[PDB]
Amino acid sequence: DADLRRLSLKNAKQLLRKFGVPEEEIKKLSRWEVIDVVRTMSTE
DNA sequence: CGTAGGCACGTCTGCTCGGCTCGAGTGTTCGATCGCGACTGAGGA
Repeated sequence: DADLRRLSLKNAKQLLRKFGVPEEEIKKLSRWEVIDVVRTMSTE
């Protein structure tokens, strides 16, 4: 979680692109929301 | 010769004691949120 916070908007965006997250969530460009989704995607 | 006064079982009576269940009552542990300070990207001076 702290590691995901360090990940920064640029690399978490690229990770959400890699997992196949839809472009709306990538688009909102909210780092805090993006990390919560990426943590959920990793948990899945 | 007869004829009424003492010995074994059977079943019930009653009290004592020990054990088992069971639920009320009380203390102990552990996840489930609440709040605080802080982390960390973010659009305007």
